[PDB]
Amino acid sequence: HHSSGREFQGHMDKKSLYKYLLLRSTGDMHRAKSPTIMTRVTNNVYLGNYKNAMDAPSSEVKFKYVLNLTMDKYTLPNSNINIIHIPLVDDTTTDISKYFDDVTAFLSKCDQRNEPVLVHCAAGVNRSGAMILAYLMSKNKESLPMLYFLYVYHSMRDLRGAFVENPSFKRQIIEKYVIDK
Amino acid sequence: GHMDKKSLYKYLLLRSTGDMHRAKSPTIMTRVTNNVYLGNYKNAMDAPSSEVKFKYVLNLTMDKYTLPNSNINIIHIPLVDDTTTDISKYFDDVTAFLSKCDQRNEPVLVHCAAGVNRSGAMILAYLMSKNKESLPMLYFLYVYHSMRDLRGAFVENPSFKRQIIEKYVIDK
Amino acid sequence: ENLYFQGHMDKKSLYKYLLLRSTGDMHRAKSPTIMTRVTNNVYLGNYKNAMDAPSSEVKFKYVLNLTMDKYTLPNSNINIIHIPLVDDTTTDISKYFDDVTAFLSKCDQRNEPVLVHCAAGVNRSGAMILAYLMSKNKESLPMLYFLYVYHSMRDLRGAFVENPSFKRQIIEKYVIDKN
Amino acid sequence: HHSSGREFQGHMDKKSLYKYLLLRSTGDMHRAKSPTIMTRVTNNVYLGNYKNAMDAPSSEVKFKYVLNLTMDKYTLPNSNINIIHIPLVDDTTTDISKYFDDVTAFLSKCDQRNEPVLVHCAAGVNRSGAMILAYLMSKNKESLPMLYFLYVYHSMRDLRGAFVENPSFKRQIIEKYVIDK
Amino acid sequence: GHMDKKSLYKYLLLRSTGDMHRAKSPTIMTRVTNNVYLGNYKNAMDAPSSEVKFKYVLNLTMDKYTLPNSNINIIHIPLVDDTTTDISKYFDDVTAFLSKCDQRNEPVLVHCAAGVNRSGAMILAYLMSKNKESLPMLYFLYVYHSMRDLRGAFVENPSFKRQIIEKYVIDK
Amino acid sequence: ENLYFQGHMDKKSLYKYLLLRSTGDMHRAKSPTIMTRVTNNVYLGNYKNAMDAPSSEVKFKYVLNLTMDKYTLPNSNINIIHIPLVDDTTTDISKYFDDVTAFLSKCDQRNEPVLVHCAAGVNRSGAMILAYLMSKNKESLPMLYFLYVYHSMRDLRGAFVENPSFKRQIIEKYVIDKN
Amino acid sequence: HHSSGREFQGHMDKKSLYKYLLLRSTGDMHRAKSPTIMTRVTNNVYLGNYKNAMDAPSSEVKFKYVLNLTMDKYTLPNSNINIIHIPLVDDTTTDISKYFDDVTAFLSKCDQRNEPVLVHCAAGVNRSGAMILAYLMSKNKESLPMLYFLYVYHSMRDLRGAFVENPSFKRQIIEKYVIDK
Amino acid sequence: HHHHSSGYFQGHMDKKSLYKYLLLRSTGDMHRAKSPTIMTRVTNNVYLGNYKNAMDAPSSEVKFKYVLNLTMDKYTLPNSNINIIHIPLVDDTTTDISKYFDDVTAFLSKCDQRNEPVLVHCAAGVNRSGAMILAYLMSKNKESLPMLYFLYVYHSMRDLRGAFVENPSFKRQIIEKYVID
Amino acid sequence: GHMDKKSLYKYLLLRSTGDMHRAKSPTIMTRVTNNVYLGNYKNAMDAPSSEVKFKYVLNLTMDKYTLPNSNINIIHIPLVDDTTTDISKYFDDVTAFLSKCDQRNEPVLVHCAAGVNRSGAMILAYLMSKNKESLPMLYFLYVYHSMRDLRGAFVENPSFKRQIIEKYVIDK
Amino acid sequence: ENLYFQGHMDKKSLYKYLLLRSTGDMHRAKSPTIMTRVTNNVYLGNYKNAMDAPSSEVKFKYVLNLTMDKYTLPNSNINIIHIPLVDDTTTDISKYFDDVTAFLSKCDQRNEPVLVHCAAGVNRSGAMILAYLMSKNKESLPMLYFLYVYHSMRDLRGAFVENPSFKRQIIEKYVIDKN
Amino acid sequence: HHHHSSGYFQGHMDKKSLYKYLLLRSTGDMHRAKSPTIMTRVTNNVYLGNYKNAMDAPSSEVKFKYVLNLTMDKYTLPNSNINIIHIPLVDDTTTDISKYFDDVTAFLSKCDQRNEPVLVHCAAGVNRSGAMILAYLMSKNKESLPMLYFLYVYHSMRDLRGAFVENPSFKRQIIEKYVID
Repeated sequence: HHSSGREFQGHMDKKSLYKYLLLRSTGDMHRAKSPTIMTRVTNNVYLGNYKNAMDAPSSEVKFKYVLNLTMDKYTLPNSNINIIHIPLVDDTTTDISKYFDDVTAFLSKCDQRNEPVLVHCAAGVNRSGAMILAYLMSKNKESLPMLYFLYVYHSMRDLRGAFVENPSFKRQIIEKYVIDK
Repeated sequence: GHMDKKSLYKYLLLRSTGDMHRAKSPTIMTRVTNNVYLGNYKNAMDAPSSEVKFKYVLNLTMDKYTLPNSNINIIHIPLVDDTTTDISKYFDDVTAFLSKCDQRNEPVLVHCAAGVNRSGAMILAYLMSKNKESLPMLYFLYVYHSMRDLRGAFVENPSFKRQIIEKYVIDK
Repeated sequence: ENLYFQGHMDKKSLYKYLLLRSTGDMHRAKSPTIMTRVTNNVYLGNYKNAMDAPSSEVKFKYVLNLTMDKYTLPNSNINIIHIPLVDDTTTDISKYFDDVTAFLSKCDQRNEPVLVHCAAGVNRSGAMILAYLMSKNKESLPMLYFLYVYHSMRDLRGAFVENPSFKRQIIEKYVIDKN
Repeated sequence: HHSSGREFQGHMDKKSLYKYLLLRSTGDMHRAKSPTIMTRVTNNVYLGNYKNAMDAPSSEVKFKYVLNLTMDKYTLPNSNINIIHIPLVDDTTTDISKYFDDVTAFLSKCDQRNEPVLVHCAAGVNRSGAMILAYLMSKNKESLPMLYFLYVYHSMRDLRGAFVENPSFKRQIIEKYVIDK
Repeated sequence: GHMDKKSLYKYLLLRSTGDMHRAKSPTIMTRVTNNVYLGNYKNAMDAPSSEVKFKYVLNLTMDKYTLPNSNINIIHIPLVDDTTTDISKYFDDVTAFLSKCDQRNEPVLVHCAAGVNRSGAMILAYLMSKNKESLPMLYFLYVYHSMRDLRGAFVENPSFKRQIIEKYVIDK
Repeated sequence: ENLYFQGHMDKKSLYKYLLLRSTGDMHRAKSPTIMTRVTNNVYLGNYKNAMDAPSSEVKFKYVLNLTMDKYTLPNSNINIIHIPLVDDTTTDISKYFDDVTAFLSKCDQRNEPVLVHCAAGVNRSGAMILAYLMSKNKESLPMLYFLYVYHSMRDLRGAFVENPSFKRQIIEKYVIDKN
Repeated sequence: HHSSGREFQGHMDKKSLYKYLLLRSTGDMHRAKSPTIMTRVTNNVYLGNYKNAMDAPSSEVKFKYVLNLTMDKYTLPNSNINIIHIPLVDDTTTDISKYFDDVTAFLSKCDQRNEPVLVHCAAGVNRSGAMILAYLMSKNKESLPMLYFLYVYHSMRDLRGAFVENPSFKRQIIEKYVIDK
Repeated sequence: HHHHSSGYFQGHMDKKSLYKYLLLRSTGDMHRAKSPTIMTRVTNNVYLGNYKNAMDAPSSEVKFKYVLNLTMDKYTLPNSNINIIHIPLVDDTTTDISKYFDDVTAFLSKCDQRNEPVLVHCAAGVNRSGAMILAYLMSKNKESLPMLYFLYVYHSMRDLRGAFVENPSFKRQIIEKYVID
Repeated sequence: GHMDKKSLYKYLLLRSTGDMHRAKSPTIMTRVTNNVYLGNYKNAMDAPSSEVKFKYVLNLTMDKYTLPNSNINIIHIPLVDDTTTDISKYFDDVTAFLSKCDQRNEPVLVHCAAGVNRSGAMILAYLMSKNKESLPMLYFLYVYHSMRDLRGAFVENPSFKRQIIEKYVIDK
Repeated sequence: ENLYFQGHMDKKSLYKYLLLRSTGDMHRAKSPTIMTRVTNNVYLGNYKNAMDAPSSEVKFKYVLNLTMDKYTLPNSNINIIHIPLVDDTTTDISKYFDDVTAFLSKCDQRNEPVLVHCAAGVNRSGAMILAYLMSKNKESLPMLYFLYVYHSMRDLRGAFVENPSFKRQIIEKYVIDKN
Repeated sequence: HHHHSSGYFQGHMDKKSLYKYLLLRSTGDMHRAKSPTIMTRVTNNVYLGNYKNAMDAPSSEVKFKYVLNLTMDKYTLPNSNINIIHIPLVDDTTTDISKYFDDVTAFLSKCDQRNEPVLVHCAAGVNRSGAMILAYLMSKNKESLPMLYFLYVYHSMRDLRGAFVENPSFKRQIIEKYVID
């Protein structure tokens, strides 16, 4: 009886929610699959891949910003979209924690001002996923929000097919947003 | 289970978001409580000659067997390890039995073929039954993952986990 | 064994044996402990035998696991095949006969030792072994051979295919429909 | 949830026990099958067949006595085992009740002194079974111990495969140990 | 059931340790109570022309039928006679119905094909329901064996006996 | 009956009959009481007919019991065969067709009267009888024959294979796949 | 647990009765099938078809009356049965309500005097069914007896295979015996 | 695997599926009758319907030139061009309709050649109108043997509409005219 | 449901004695309550672009699907439409959910493939749950037939009707 | 599609594609919305596509409904075939393969457009379409063809026979047992 | 019926079972990735492992002469004879590893001839090390067609270890080098 959606939950059937989370949390998870379409995670913040960035100009959503987290700069030919390049490496040795506060603050601004922004990397899973996950966690105000983290993580992973599979990225999100804050 | 919170919560969270090792078959018996052991079919055959003086072995495979030279009492509950079989119908009787064994200090091996799914579920049910909290989600994840880390594989069968969750976490 | 001597060992001793054994003079089932070599390369055993396969003197190439539980043997270079079977009186096992006997047969052709087991090594694995033995027989209605193989094997191991549904299916497949 | 063993029961799951007994008692019993190995029924008293008697010398159990209930005397070549011959006929016309008090008293002595004794007949089912059954009943102290009789009977029959199938023997055990005492 | 104890207890004990006659198919109807009869399919067909004036026949075979010239009311509950079928789900309704028949003095034949297993179980359930003791094991064995001796065959199906035991002896 | 006259009795009366009977002008089911002789030696009846077989004028050699209940006939010298069948819309009965028709056929060859019955003598036994009748037909797509046999038989007995799943299986086996 | 019979019900298992009625009442009804034998609906009143009328002389029931509701007069050769002809048309335009009071009163008389009467039309379903249904309703005394109507209707239809399928006949019975009275 | 519409799919479709369907239909696996609601286009120009359908004919997408009224009552259609032929029939088992066949089928036949839409109706759209349509369909039969075609048409038409010449007398007359003849 | 009695009772009685139209597949969505709609699979696909602003769609087909550009939450309960499947096990959860939707004024489409059997049963269960009478037989027939007349086909599956009757009419 | 160019389009691009797609580089399942024309006359779609069939530009003669729900299309002159199938991992669908492919094949022979659908148009209908495509292949062990058809079709529709049991049955029927 | 170890069982085993397994594996019936724990003997002398495995190499039963370290960090092994070759690689989708293939496979090839045990590892033992081992295994391929061998090796290796060159860029490079080429 779980409600798969787009973007509350303190009112959906609790036994259903808990069963879902606990099953996902003990090894009952789908194999990773690449996302294809953008996901609107907030009123204004979208998560996507490289292809989604190429199609952004002709999207019904009137994007003002694109955060490019890949290593490669590109331009968008007939568009007034501002493309901001924050190049990141997708591996288990890089610190992304230093980016969190700046990126969530920016996205937060995009929502205040109702200016749609697409955050994407190449496959739309780790670099961009982590920024989006950071953003969602930043909005939470509890002291040890473990449930909320699991709920967001799994429900976002089921929706997209793959979501912050990078264990080092997940670790960093946990330290920043769940463990100590 | 009241340790260093931050480390614990970190471990659980990583474990719960997909950071799991590939299943390894256990070989040795694990002592889960004072009297209750978890093991595989070989552990069962080795029971009579073990330092531990078992009075009981609980066989969850589909096969009857005897241990002629021992004085062990064998209880047989043939269970199917698949995803459509109901095992919850046995939880109360098995946890009451295992609970009797711990009260009377009477050592008991619970086992199946590989000592992972049927026997593991019964062990998990047992540990969950000893918990008096109203919504023991952390304790469930904690027990589940620490057991899996200790043994190498533990209740890999999702249907079995679902049944435990239904009985012991989300009804309660 | 001594199936080669069917038509040929002492008939009075043999028929007294098959006939008493066939009219209700059978011993109470006893769990096996040791592997039995049924063929040049095919062995029948229980789950403990399976755990001990790596360090056995026989150089196993294959293990056929007929329990419901998957396992691995890390240190060994043994290949493990898993066919999870139910031991009850309703499941159909005959659908695996051809594939399994063909496979066991191939292990014999290539001299690649294989251990076939379930949990106790009586019913699921017993049935596959019985299927294999029967598939080697070429006669038309091999009643004598079936009775001999079943009872010898049961005397030797202590218990062998006690499941009546498994026996029925083996009879249907290998003794009653041939030519 | 019934615990099949070797040799208590006023503590095993009662509903399990009762269901088992009542099913066995209303016709749900295995066909008789010959025993093969000895059964240790007590700390010191074993039940076995002729073959078991032949192997007694080389058993890990250090037997002092063997009760031979067959019609035929035998010796055991390289052994100091005392073989006592009480020849009995296994049919429905012979009185074995006259043997009960003497045989249980002897076995009882064997247990007091920790001197293992094997009681056997040819197949290890009726003559020897009845003596063993008498012995077990003799240890019970209730006034009409019907449950205990059924429990011992069936659980011993399931263990061995066949146990006092001789209805005349059973009748005699009932009169002596259950009905009037 | 308060007779000569020693003889009774002797008979039960012999009966319970394997002294049973080979099953014979019954032919005639047995009156189990004041109004409740047990019988086979022929007894059912002969019901209308019987000295007894049945108002009801309870058909436990898998086949519908009618009795055109009679004024009997036929109730049909198709049951499977095998070892995996649940018949307990019908006990309460059937014993309540049979109980109504005895209160209103309204004769009723319960039958199946041979009048041994499905009909027999319902009769056994009925007799057990009238018993108010907490653990009626003796009464169960007594009824079971005396019925089998009277009819020649009675609830030979072990699964059916198991279900009766569970409902009426070991829960209670 | 009169299946020998299929191609040959009055067509106007026959087609009016089959056609009305086939478009919903059928009588309400009525339980049979008496045996019907369907063949030289094969009879269809209910459980009471079975109990009366020993003392019938026809010298029965066999009784085929298709109920779920075993019985014996002590005084008689009749042989009883028991195939316990379920009367529902899901069980497969087609797996027994060949064996049962072969057997009934043999009783006819050897003139050994046999009674086939279930409880009421409509569905389980009806289906086996219908299978047997159809197995005797040699034509390619014997629709006319099937309809005639079904309805005549139902008119004669009051009720005959009312189970639609049984009819379907008989159609599948004997009318639609032939040559 | 429903008791299919011949001709009470304020004592049969209520949950069984209700489940049956409600299922029949929401579209779970057998296809219509012709009746063959007469049905004794009362101590003395029978419902039948044309064939049943032809066999009435040789019936074990000693009929005094036959109500012929077909359009065709017939005689019964070697019989003292009084055949009363009330010809009716079986369609959706004919008023049968004018017949009700007279026909139930007559049948009622036949029961008082214990004189068996057979009411029949051609197929024994609509013309005769409606008269019988009227008769049964006339005996009921409640103010809005909807349950009783459904019970009689369905249980009579299941017994006979077809029973007042004519919707116009049913309508007329409803107005007279259930709606306003 | 059999296919349902109107509009031959017969000497064309899978024969096994066909025979299976017919044989099941013919040996009593038929739905209980339910009343038709919408019109059925039986042919290029010929439609089958009920009273309500007839009233709605002017408002239809179909440009009807004729409506064939088989009810007892003459009616007019307010302001519509449609020509309302009236041929009153009785829906019972005593009336000859066969005498109307040739004329009605010839008329229908004419409507199909000159492509002039026609609605054949009675009150409920089941018997009277159904019978004329069935006769029409048999009159057009030139490829397949009448017996099989009769069943095929009868059952597929009944499955489509819910009820179709349920009147056994009407079915008989059609059989005598088109199958026996 | 307190209208002109005689007309109502007449309609029910005719409806209940076999005067029913042949089933028609519905095409448009039906608003059953303030927030709860009933529909088919196309209605589901058209949900995002509908005047009604659904927050929820309850999919009772056996097929998962997504509605990418919408903000609708999809709940999937795969049900079998046959006569042996138990759907009662879902009644309480589904009616509690639908009840939540009506309390919070949150529009919800319940649908299956054709919008007749699985979705219809859930709707029927919902409407029955809002009724507080002890034996609501009239209300059951009334709702059943008026719905079927409105939609053209509604819970044609007799097993589904049986389960609703058991849950909501004859236990209660 | 472009199965005609199997042996023949650029191998480097093709094998990179099949090989990445076959070792776990597949996109997350996405529900289709539009019909896909798989053949001259055979279309694959979902339930909404079915409701829109009458007013489609393609002149459909048949619709094959594989959901559990019967429906009608009153205004249309389309013929509807209903095979209610379960979408789970235990039901057998292989028993319908021959009949359905034979039927789809016939629609192609006669140029009679047919739409095959279930609810979402992924699994039940997908499998029948996959069966049909595979039945057209004549090679001995058409692995390349199977992989190409499966992945192209899945890329084109967004999701295609995600049910692993359905895929298994298609593999068993059309790729592993041939000649 | 397919068989799992390491150590050809391919142009040898049941082909139907083989194709069935591969085809299922290839069309999405794959397990979610899980991290390897113990080493895998891929060949007579060549082993695949992770960091932890590398530290435990001195304490192993296997007498290792070489360990191939593909992590960014140089390390030493306290007092062990093993020669630690270091070739640092980045685990992402932008890095060329193909330029290392020939040298790494030639080195591995050398180790198998001179029977000198070797452990190829990276941090988690999945991508970098997996890719070199896969390349090695393709380099040795002389009997079966590369396409089928690639899949067979990929899936059986992944089933054994739990995860194996999950990096799509690394898989691509291997395909270009060993299958297309």
